Formats: sequence, structure tokens, C-alpha cells
Amino acid sequence: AQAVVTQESALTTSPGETVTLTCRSSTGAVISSNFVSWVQEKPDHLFTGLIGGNKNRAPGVPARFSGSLIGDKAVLTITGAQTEDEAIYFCALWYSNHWVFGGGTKLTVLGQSQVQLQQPGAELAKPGASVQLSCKGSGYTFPNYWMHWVTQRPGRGLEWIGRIDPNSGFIRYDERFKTKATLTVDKPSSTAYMQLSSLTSDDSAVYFCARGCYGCIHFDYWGQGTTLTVSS
Repeated sequence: AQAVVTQESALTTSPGETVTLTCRSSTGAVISSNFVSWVQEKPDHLFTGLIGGNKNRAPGVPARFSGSLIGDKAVLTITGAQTEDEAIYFCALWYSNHWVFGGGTKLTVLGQSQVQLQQPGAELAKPGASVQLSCKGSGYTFPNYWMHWVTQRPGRGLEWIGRIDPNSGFIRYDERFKTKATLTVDKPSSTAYMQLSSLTSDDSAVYFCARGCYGCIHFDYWGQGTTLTVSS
């Protein structure tokens, strides 16, 4: 509904400590049909998925990361923090027909890939116009995965736009973007496209593609993000 996902604002740790990050729902409970993912953001908006399906560690994620649902919440535990774990951690919950991200937890640590999703670094467009963003997937079987699209605006949060299944052609849009975005794919070139229409400068943001599928670790791999600038 009007679902809001809330996380710790900040946490401070040091090497060898155990970190507990939590993720709670405004409905009053996180449940297994929320299909929780945990993702990690490092500087230059560099996103890495860690946990998906509430409790499954993504391949190539270090063993010190674990996730599960405990009590009324989703929990990410780092058992033995490392300095490279300094980052922003977001949880993402499925609510009936869209994904909702938490506000992110900033983790400070004292003591300071075959799969590629290829996006242009930047695009420029004028207000009132439309722009086409592209994301080329390589190192995996493109038609066997959904492509999610997500946006992050300056200093603010993550918002899910939609996803497309290349095999069935099924598209699910977030209500928030259903007039703004149009998703397509070209299977032979292994490329997913997003058209953004009726551009204003509030559309100036970073736009990411990320992988998913039915029963997979959603948002396990991410493009670098295209920085879109809308200016005259």
C-alpha cells in the first residue's frame, strides 16, 4: 500500500566486530513473501547485491555476510567486519506489485566478475524531450533473467521503476513511473532499453539496470548507472 521500509541511519564498527543491520516494514512485519534483497553501495554509486530471497547469499559474496528474517524484521549480519565493508547498505522488499527500498544504512569501519551489465556513464537531454537509456548484459544468458530498472536521485533514496522479462515480454511498472518509463529488450544484442518521456530537471538522476528473475537473488548484479542530466 503506502509501504515504507526503515533501516538504521548509521552504524560504526571495527575489524572483527559483528554488525547487525535491520530492515523493518511500516505494515508492522517483514514476511517471506517480501523476497528481501540486501545490496551494498560504494562510492561512485557502485552497487553490489549481497543477499536475495530473504536469506540466500549471492555467489562471490564473502562468507562473513549472512541474512535472515528474525522477529518482525529482515536482518543482515556481518560476522567479522572488514574495512572494505564500509559502505551504504540498502534492503529491498517486494510488496504485492512493486519493490520498495529502505533508506539505507551508512556503515563506518574504523581502521581505514564474469557478469557485466554495461550502461553509458552519462546522457544529456533537454526538458520536454525523451531519452533512451540502454543496458547490455554479457557473461550470462540474457533471456533467462529479468532486467530491473532503478533510479537514485542526488543525496536521496532508491526507487524501483519496473522490470521486463525478455522471454515472455511481461513488464511490471511501478505506479510511480508508469507514464514516465517504457521498457523494451533486444535479445540478439543482449540489450535492455528504457525510454524516459516528458523530461524535466527533476528527472536528472542516476539510472541503473540490475538483474533478477522469479525466485532468484534480485538485484545481484548492477550496471554502473547512467547519470542523466536534463538541462536546456
